[PDB]
Formats: sequence, structure tokens, C-alpha cells
Amino acid sequence: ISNKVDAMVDLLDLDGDSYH
Amino acid sequence: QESLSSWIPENIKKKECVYFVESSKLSDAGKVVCQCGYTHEQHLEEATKPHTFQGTQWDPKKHVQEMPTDAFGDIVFTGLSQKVKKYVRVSQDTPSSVIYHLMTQHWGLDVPNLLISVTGGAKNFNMKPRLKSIFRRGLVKVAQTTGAWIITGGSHTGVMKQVGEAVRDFSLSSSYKEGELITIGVATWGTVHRREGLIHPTGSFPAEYILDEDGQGNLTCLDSNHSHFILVDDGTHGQYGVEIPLRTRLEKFISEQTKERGGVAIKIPIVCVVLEGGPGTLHTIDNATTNGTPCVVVEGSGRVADVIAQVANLPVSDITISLIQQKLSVFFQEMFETFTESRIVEWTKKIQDIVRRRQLLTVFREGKDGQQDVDVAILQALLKASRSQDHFGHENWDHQLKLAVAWNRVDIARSEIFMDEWQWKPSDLHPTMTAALISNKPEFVKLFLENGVQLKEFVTWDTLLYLYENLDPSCLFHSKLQKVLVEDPERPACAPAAPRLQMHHVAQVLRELLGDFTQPLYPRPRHGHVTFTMDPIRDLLIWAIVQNRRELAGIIWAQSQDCIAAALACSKILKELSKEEEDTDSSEEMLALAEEYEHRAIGVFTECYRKDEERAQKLLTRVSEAWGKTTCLQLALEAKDMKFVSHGGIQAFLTKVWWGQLSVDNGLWRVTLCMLAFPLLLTGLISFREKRLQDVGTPAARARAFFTAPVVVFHLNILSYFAFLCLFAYVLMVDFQPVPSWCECAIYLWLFSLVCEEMRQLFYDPDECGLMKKAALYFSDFWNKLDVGAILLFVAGLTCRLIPATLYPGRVILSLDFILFCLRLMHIFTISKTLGPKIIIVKRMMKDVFFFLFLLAVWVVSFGVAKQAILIHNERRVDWLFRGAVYHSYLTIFGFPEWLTVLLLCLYLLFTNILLLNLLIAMFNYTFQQVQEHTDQIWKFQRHDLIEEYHGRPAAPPPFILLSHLQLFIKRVVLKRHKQLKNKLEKNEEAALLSWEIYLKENYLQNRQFQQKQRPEQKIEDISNKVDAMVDLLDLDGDSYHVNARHLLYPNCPVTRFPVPNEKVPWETEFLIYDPPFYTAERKDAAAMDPMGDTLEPLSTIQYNVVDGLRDRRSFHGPYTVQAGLPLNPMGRTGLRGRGSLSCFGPNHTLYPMVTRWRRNEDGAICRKSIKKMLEVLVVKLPLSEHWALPGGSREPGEMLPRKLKRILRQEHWPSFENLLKCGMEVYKGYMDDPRNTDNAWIETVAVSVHFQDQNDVELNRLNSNLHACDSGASIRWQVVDRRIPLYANHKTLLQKAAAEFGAHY
Amino acid sequence: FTMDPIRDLLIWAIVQNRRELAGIIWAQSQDCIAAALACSKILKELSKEEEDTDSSEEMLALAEEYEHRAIGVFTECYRKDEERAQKLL
Ligand SMILES: Nc1ncnc2c1ncn2[C@@H]1O[C@H](COP(=O)(O)OP(=O)(O)OC[C@H]2O[C@@H](O)[C@H](O)[C@@H]2O)[C@@H](O)[C@H]1O
Ligand SMILES: Nc1ncnc2c1ncn2[C@@H]1O[C@H](COP(=O)(O)OP(=O)(O)OC[C@H]2O[C@@H](O)[C@H](O)[C@@H]2O)[C@@H](O)[C@H]1O
Repeated sequence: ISNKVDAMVDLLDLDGDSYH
Repeated sequence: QESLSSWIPENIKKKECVYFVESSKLSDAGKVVCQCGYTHEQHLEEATKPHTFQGTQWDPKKHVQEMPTDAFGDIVFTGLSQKVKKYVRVSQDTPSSVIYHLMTQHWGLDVPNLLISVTGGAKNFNMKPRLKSIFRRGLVKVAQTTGAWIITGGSHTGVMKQVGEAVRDFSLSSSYKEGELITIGVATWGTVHRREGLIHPTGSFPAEYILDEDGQGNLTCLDSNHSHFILVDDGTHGQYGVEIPLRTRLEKFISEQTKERGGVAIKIPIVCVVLEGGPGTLHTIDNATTNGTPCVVVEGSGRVADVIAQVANLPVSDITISLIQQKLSVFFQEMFETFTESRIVEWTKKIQDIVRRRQLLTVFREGKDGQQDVDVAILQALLKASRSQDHFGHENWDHQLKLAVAWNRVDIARSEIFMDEWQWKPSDLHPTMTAALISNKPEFVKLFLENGVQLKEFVTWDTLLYLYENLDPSCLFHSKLQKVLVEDPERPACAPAAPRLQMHHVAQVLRELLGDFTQPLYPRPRHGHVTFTMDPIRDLLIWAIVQNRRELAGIIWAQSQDCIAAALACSKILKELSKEEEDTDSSEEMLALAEEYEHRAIGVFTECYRKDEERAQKLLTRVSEAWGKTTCLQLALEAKDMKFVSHGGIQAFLTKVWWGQLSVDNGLWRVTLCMLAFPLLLTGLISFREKRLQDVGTPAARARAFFTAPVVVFHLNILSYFAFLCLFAYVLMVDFQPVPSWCECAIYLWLFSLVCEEMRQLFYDPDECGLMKKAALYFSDFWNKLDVGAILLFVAGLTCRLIPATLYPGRVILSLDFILFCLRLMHIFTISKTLGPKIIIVKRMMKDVFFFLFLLAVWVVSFGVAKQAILIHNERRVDWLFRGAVYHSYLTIFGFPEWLTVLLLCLYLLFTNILLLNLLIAMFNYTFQQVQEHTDQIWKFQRHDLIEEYHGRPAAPPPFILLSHLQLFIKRVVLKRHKQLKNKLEKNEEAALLSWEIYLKENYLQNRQFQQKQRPEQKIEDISNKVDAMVDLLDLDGDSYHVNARHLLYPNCPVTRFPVPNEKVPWETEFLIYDPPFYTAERKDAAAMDPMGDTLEPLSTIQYNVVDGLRDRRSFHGPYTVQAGLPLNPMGRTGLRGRGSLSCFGPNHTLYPMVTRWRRNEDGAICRKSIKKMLEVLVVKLPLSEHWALPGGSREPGEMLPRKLKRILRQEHWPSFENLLKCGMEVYKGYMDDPRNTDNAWIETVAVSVHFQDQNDVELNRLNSNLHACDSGASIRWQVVDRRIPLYANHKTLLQKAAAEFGAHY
Repeated sequence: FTMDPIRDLLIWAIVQNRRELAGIIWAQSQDCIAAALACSKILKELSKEEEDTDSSEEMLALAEEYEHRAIGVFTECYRKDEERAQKLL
């Protein structure tokens, strides 16, 4: 269950100039 | 058996190359090979003759011939196994009816229930371990339950070896289980290593084949685990692939043509499955999927599996030939460079034509989080395919669900099979209920119950007999039933040896398990529609409880009749069984289930007692007609239901019946006070309940009821016993005298009356049990055993007193008699509040008091004979030495000689004064502490039987029990328990009582499951389900061508055509590798049809897109282009140059008429679909078409082209009248897709539709009477119209196009 | 190559009290019933002479777990077929 809710909180946290 | 060996050379053929057509490419050491080179310098098993024409490139149709087969028979592998295996060499073309008749009759294989055909890579196959795990459990587990037929290629290499090993070890590990997972292998006869030993011209009923994995060049050898073998021959030698069309053709005929049980047909379901493959695999899948068998592919497996699984959900037009070789060369990275462009276009065409038909395919997806089973995939691959294959099929609805039982998939069967569109009656679930029960599946029987099956209608008599015929043979009850049924002696005459199983047999073992007191449950017949017993549910509960099926019996008890007797009966049966279990795990669960049922009975009883006391009092004494005419309380006493009897209300009932007629509350001393005085009871000094006696004083009846109470009888009996023993002691003491005094005869007759009462205790039982069992039970009584021991000692002492010379011994013998009476006074303090437990304690402690007494005895006699031997000389004094030695030993045991005296006395204080007392300390601390708790319940349990006795005992004292004794003896000479313990109640009263308790049962159950929900593990499970639903919710946040034309396998003409993808179809796109064979039919050079099948000559001069006389060689769509004097398909490329079996080039014009009418109900109104209505068409079925199709003809004649379809079908003269009536409505005209299309000779149609609106008498009457149908055809009939109805798919396009003109359904 | 490598590998794992390792590699044993017995006997003969207040306890408990493993496999194979499993001892 702790792994489930950690995956859940990870998923809810988921929501140049060119010279020489 | 010789019918087979005669039958095979009659029936089956085998191929033979007859002529030497010597191959240009000489084989590897087979340089003498005539393009097959089987067994000669030539390809010949006869004279390689000129045969009047040495035809170069000898045609396999023309060279190779059929011959009768002799190579059949049986086989065994040399030392690798011990069993025998059947095998047949078979022709290339064989009717599958022949092979099915062979495998059924002359091999003895019954019809299956499932056909798994597994295919994979043979010589070059590699697999990860995870893939290996599914073969060991997933394939074997789904094969072994349903009784499948694993059919595969017969080879020792690759995947077929994996199936062969994984089915073998199951048969060894089954431990002599019945049945074997039957396996049939099919391989080509050409590529067999040592087949020259197999050909025996006579019937090779024994044979020996030794496999050798050395000499495998081109060929390969057989596997040794397959149980039947089929060897298709082709006449060729090294070819790979002559087994695929025969296997595919055979699988369909087995699946859908053999089972027709109550109806039209019912198809045995069938699944092809793949693991990893190559060019043999794609041809197998492509040939299979055209025949309607679904195919599941497995992800993460191998080469071909991954490249099919990647292109699963893609649109059909999105396949590029670049993308094919791109995805190909990465997975085929070993042999990626070995690919040519023709192989790429062939594989692109095959993958295209496979992923077109999205119904008939499924991916396993390799979900890999549970990696559940193949079963969850195979079930959905059944269900999607079954709906698409047919919509009117009912076999799948009932045949499929049963299969869904056996793999425990309730979510699937609820969601998919029980959505809608079945219209089942509930009793139709009866057989698929039964197998859900025998296979011990609680979830499906719960779902059938929630769907509406009635148990009370379900359990017939024969159903119950069949239920007991299939017990789990691992259990103890099956072994006991077999030990009875084998020892059943009264079955002399039958066809077999093992006679039958009758219900009185299981009744007989149940009576011996349950106890003697009940009657037999099932009667033996002394010899319809449905034989129904008194109650089905009791016997169902018995069947569930003997096999330790926990959650099942927990379910079905909720529908009981009288649950209180039921849970008692099951707890008693479980306790009587679990002692004899002899297994270290079955006994424990068997005990715990009985304890749970005790709890159930207690919980329902404390409810119904709390509802109403005095009514629930009647419940215990009630005889149950169900359980063999007994009441519950004696059954509970039999079961030692220790927690149950200890309830307060039942003990209050016992106290109420114990205190007799009067009120209960009088204490003990006031009872003795009114016992002492006669006329006090007539006064106002005592209590009475039943206030009619308390108010209205009838002192005769009041004293009668007072003496009727068993407390009074107990007290007068113990008082008479006390006076008897005191007078016996006084007369024994001083009145001993040789002549008989009056007092000795007085105590003798007192004892005589006492033993007549004790004999009456032996001779009462109206429950006609074993009289041997009755005497054993009374002899099992401890106090009765002491009583009869005292009787035997008394009658010994009386005849010793009779001898006048033995007066001193006999008298003191009677002295021991007095001791044997006073121990009976220990019988009192059972009725005490507290002391009875201590009586139980000393009754426990006597058991090791005895075997400690033995060891102390042998120790003290050893010390005594030592003490006798040490301090005396040897003398023969018999009465002088032994008596003084015994006196010295008793003086020891009642608790220069200095060194020896100190040694003797220190040994005496050493071993005697220390050790054995400590042994008793340990032993009696153990036998105390093992029982020092539950004994109060044991006393409460033991309270009953004395009350039982004294209610049974008459009220007279033993000085006056003879008045009752004579009356009872003359009553039983000239000609029954009390009603207060057992009574047949009134039936209507009993029905009210049963309805009352059965109402209270559900009130118990709700709060029971409610509090059972409040255990914390349940809330943990609920929270995990909540968060899994949460993570699921947060995870939630083509080009239309002539595809029936490009399809391979030109009908009725064994040729091929070129692989054409979706890119290179039209004439605009250039296809540089396009080289179709200039293919003509055999009848392409023939009668009135155009002879331009060989139009390379200048004979091709007929009119193009114009009417060349009667041949209207002009398209309805538009002008076709001409190249090299031949027309091209305006639709695109097909892959075959030429005319084919068509009449002429360009379009071949034909008319397809259709008849339509409405489908009426029983009333005559239009039957209704969900929105639209029902339509009927009249279709034909030819005897060698195996298909329904439209009666449409070629438009080579003008108006009789429907008669060219239907001169023989419709009529002769009335046909021209209906042709005059055939002026109807046109739906579609033009080019039609068809498998008989080359690039030159395609099909154009006109489609007319005529209709019947009225379904009475009008135009239809002319269609009825005119009919002259039975000419040269098999069948014609009207038919319902739906999207799943059988037909040619080309004609199904016409119906789906013309159904819009009338608004029918789809 | 010896008669069996896996027995000696199990010996190496079990003398150093490597718990989860030997728990893994026992799954590929040859005849596990003799094996778990041998390891429990070796653990009991070692843990008495351990002279450490923590190594002896875990050394004993692992042997008890291996006793349980041997019991659990034996009660399976006896329940499959009695008289054949009689020959095993
Ligand atoms: N019937 C056969 N038996 C043994 N080996 C074979 C066979 N057919 C082909 N092979 C060898 O297998 C090699 C290629 O094997 P794959 O491509 O992995 O397998 P594939 O050729 O796709 O064969 C599929 C095979 O499954 C069977 O159901 C069917 O008989 C078909 O031959 C080739 O070199 C070929 O010599
Ligand atoms: N559109 C189509 N869809 C499916 N099959 C077709 C189609 N057109 C032709 N066929 C099949 O091609 C085969 C050869 O075509 P014809 O013989 O020209 O068709 P037809 O004359 O309508 O059928 C003659 C019938 O007489 C029997 O001897 C024979 O079994 C065949 O069913 C037939 O078996 C027919 O089933």
C-alpha cells in the first residue's frame, strides 16, 4: 500500500547562437 | 482389431512418383534424384518406364498417383518409454470424414471439448526462462482440466519438444491418476529419418522405431511423447510445409461438424496459439485465420510474435513495405541479411491479410505484472471470435460458460456472457450448475444463486446419486464408502462386478458415523418424473460437509430448513470423522469447522431465546422428522457440544425440569423440611408454580405433584440408601450367626429389589438400539460397573456364608461388601456446586495412580527380597521367614556391622524417601495443570444424565419399587418416553415454529456479517482496493480495394497468385517485381466462352468495351484500358494474369436478383428488432456448395438468366410468368469483388430487388403455387436476415447494401 | 567438475550465515530433502560453539527455517503418493 501511494504521489507530482 | 488392418488398405491412399524426371540440381549425395528422388536412382518405386511420353518437368498432378496404404499401425520407441503409440501414414488429399471415423472408431478416442493447436519454431528456437514458465503451468493447467486435445506438429525439435516434455512429467507426477492429456502430432512423411523401418506391408501391429539424433541432415526425427501420429505424404522428399493445409482443414471439420446435440449444430471451440516462428509460422496463421479459428499471439516471446504484436492496433493502410523490413531486420538480426525483396513483399502481403481480420486475432500483451495465465487470454479470444462467427449459435452460450467455470473466471462470465442477448430460462443452468459444484467452485455457485436458481427445485434424486458418484477420492469418507461398497455382499447378479452405488449404502455409512440412536436417513427401496425427498438441502449439506468444502457449506447453510438441528448434525459428523482422520492437516481444519458450526448454532439460539423464552423452550424437545426422528439436545449430548450446553437458557431448562412441578426457588433445606413432615404440604409452608395448584388446594393432587418432582425422589432414595447401609453394618457387626436371622434376609431382599431396579435400568430402551450396545453402554458406566462388582462380591459372600465351615472368611468377605457400598456415597457430590469438579479431577488422576502403583510395588518387593537375603542364612521357613520379612518390609515402607548398617539405612532414606514422591509431584502437577480450567463446563455437561435417570426412575423407594416393578412387568407382558423430553408436535404448530426461527436466522446473519466486517484486516483490504481504484483512475487521466480479389487460393483450381500489398495495387503505381503467372483454367480452352485464354496468338480480335454480338463485352462502370490486346482490371492489380475460370475477358455480365419479404409474428404483425424490423430472403443451398447463396445467374441469356439461376429451382412455365412479374427495383450495378478475378476477366453485375409487402395472399401466392423447386438442387428455403447469417460474403455485401431500401435491421 | 557444484555452493553460503543468498540457491538443488537436513545439522553443530551472543541466535533460527522447509516439501511428496515416498527415506 505504501508503494501504491508513493507511485500515486509521483504520478500526481507528474501532473544556442552558433559561432566559431 | 483386424477390421482396422483390413480397413486401412481399403480406404486411405498414399502418393507415388511413377516416372524419372531427373533433376538438374543434383542433391547432396543424392545426385540420382528425379526431382523428388525417393527410393531408387529415379523417383520411382516401380519401373522407370518411358510410359509413351517422358514428360519433362513431370506434373505432380500427372506423374504422381494414389496407391492403397499399408504403412499403418502401432509403434514403440526402443527403450525410451514402455507405452505404445498409434500412427498412420495418410494421403495428401483425404476427406476429413475418413480421418475422423478412423480416430473415433478404430482408435477409441471420444469427442473432445477443446482443441488447442500450438505452433512455433522448429529447428532454430530460443526462449527466455519467463516464456518457459508458461508452458510448464499455463498450457498444462488449461489442457488438463477441460479434457483438451493438444494437436501439434510431430517433431523432436524446438517448441514441439517443449510441449512433449511438459505433458510427460505431468503423467508421472499424477501418481496413477486416471486419464492422460491426449496429444496428436502431424508431420510430413517425407522428412522422416528412419521411416524405412516403419513400412511393413502387413498390419504392423507391433513395431519398433529407434530414434537417433545423429543422422539429421535435411530430415528430422519424431518426438517420443505424442500419443498419436499422422504422417501426410506428398510424394516429395525434402519439402517443408505439406502438413499445414491438411491440419487446418482437419481442425475445422473436427470443431464444427461432429457435435449436434439437440439442435442444428454446436461447435467445439478451437484456438491456435503461437510462441516464436518464421516462414512456416506465417503460412500457418494465414491459412488458419481464413477458416474461422481465432489466434492468440504472445508478447515478449520471439521473432514473429513481436512483429505481429507491434502491428496489432495499427490501421490497415498504415503498413508500409519499408516498415515491414525495418521491424523485421531488427528482430531477425541473426538472419536479417538473408532477406530478399520478394520475401519482404510476401511477408508484407501475409501480415496485411492477417491484420485485416481484427476479429479473429488477439495479443496476449504479456501484462507481466501478475503474468496471470494463458486462460484469461484464451477466454476473450473465444468470446470475440464466437460472436463474429455466428449470432444465432446457442452451443457457445452454454458450451462456453461451462469452460469458463473450469478456470475460475467469474468477472469474465459476469461481464461478457451475462450481459444480455441470451434469453435463458433459469432451469437451463442446471447442468452447468452441477459441474460448478463437483469442481468445488464457490464463486460460480454464488453467482448462479444471485442469478436465480432455486435449490429446492434443483436437487432431484438422481442428481443426488450422481453427486455421490463423484466424490473427491482424496478424502477419508470416500475410502470408507469404498470399504463398505466393496464389502457389500448382497449384489449377486449383474453384467459387471462392481454393482452400483445406492443411497442406502451411504445411509448405512452415515448411521455408523453418526451414532446408533438415529434411524437410517435414506430408506432402502422395496421395489417417474422427478423423485423428490423430504428435503434436498440437508443431503446437499451432507455432500458439502463430508468433503470439507468450507465456503460452499457456509453458503448453503443459509437456505436451511431448521438450522439448529443442522449445525449440530454437522458438528457431530465432523467430530466423529476428524478423530479417525489419520492426517496431520485434515483433522485440524475438520475440528475448527465444527467449532465454527457450534458457534453458529449458539448464535442463532441466543437470538431466538432472547426473542421469546417459553416458545424457544419448546424448540429443544422437538423431534426432527428430518434427522432420522431425533431431537437436538440428545444429539448435542452425543457430540460433546461443550460450549453449547453451557448456555444459560438451556441450563435453566434443565433446572426447570429438575425442580419438578413446583417452583424452582425453594432452596435445599426447606425441601428437607417438607420432606420430614407430611401435613406441612397441605398447609401454607411451601411454593408452587402453576398457580392453579397454588390457589386451589387439592392436597391429594398437591402431594402427588410434590412426590412427582425428582429432587424428592433423589432425596428419598439417598435416605433409604443411608438407612440400608447403616442397618447392613449393624446386622453384619453383631448379628452374624450361622442360622439365618430375619435381618440378613431383610437386607438381602432390599438388595434384591435394588438389583431388580438396576435390571430395569438395563431393560428400558424404546429406542431400539443394539442390545449388545445397550449392555455395553451400561457396562461403560463407571458407577454401574462398581455396582455390578458389588453385586458379584455380595453373591460370592452369601454362598460363603451358606457354607458352615467358612463362617469367618465369608463374613469378612461381606465386610468388603460394605466398603463397596460406601464408595457409592461418592456419587452424591456431583450434585454439589463445587465438589463435582474434584471428583472429575480424581477420576483423571486414577489413570496414572494405577501405573505408578505397579512400579512402586515392584520396587518395594525388590528391596524386600534384598532385605530378606542379606541378614540371614539360607532357611526354608515358609511362614516364619516370609511373614517376618513382609513385616520388616512394611516397617521400612510405611515411612563390625556399622558400615553395612549405615549403607542399608542410607540407601533406605536415599531411594525410597525421595524419588517416587517427586515422581508424583511431577506427574500430579502435570495431570492437575493440564485440566485446571475447563472442568466447570465438564460438570455442567455432566449434570444432564442423572436428571435423565431420575426422571426415568420411578418414585417409589427401593423397599417399595416392587409395586412399580410388577405393574411394568405385567404391562410389558400384556402389551414410550415422556412427552417432557421428546414429543411429536402438531404439524401446523411446527410450521409456525419453523417459519419463526427461519425468520430469525436472517436477523442473526446480518449483524454477524456486519461485525465480521469490522476486523482490521478487512479494512486493510478495503483500503488497498480503494487505492488500486485510485491508481487505475489516475492512470486513466483503410484504403478500400478488391480485397476478395487479392486473396490467395484461387477456388477449384490448385494454383497461386503473386503477393500484392496495399501499395502496389492500382495501375498508376509501378511495381517492378510484378510478374504474375499467365494462368488459365482447364476449362479456359473450351465451349461457347471466348477462347482467348491463350490469346498470345492473333485469335484475340473480339470487341473491347463493346457488345461483340451476344457477348456484351462492355463494362457498366467505364472503359477498361487494353495492353497487349488484353483488358486490365480497372480496380488495380490482382496478382494473376489470364482468364481464369471466367467465360471471357473484361467483365462477365451477370444478374443477381434478390427477393425480400417481411417477417411476421404469431399474430401476423411485423416482428420488431430494437429499432428496425425483420426481413426474410429466399436462399438456395446446393449439395456441393456447403453454403447458402442468392439465386443469381450469369447474364449470358437475355431474360432467362434468372431461369439460368432458377429454371430447375423455380418452375417451368410459371417461371416465365414470375419473370414477367420480375420487373422490380435496382440497387447496385457494376464491378463486383470476387475471388474469381484475374487482372483480365472480372465480374460485373446488375442487382434487382423484388419485394412482398403484404404477408397474406397476393404476389406471394404466385410464388407459392408456381414453385417446382425440387429439380437438380439440394435445398431452397426462406430465411431470416441478420448481420451473422450464413452466406457468401460477396452476397452479404449485396444484402447490406440493399437493406437500406426497406429499413430492416443489422 | 565434481559430482554436483550446487551442494558445495550451498556449503559456502551456509558457513558464512548468508541468509537470503542460500535461500535463493536452495531452489536449484538436486535432492533438497537431504540438503536442508545437512544444513540444519551443520548449523546446529556450529551454533553451539559460536561463543557470540548474536550469531548463535540467528544461526539457530535459520536451521529452524530449514527444518520447516524440509517438513514442507516432505508433506507434499508424501501426500502425492505414500508408498513411493516411503522409499525416499
Ligand atoms: N516440420 C519441420 N520439422 C522440423 N524442422 C523444420 C520443419 N519445418 C522447417 N523446419 C526447419 O526449421 C527452420 C526454420 O524454423 P522456424 O522458421 O523457426 O520455424 P518455421 O520454419 O516457421 O516452421 C513453423 C513450423 O511449425 C509447425 O507447426 C509447422 O510444421 C511448421 O513447419 C528451417 O531451417 C527448417 O529447416
Ligand atoms: N462470390 C463468390 N463468393 C464465394 N464463392 C464463390 C463466389 N463465386 C464463385 N464461388 C465459388 O467458386 C466455385 C466455382 O464457381 P462456379 O462453379 O462458376 O459457381 P456456380 O456455378 O455458382 O456454382 C456451381 C456449383 O455446382 C456444384 O457442382 C459446385 O459445388 C458449385 O457449388 C463454386 O464452388 C462457388 O462456390
